[PDB]
Amino acid sequence: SDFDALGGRVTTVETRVETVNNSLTG
Amino acid sequence: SDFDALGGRVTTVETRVETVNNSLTG
Repeated sequence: SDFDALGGRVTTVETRVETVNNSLTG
Repeated sequence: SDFDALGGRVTTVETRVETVNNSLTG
């Protein structure tokens, strides 16, 4: 249905968590 | 269907990632 945008948001958050972790670890 | 709660959880995670990033950056 319309939860394709939900999947996109989930992917964005998945990448954002890793980005935050990597920047803070650096 | 019942994935409204899943959307709410996704929103909570979206806010939580930013909160963690901001606290740790501070």
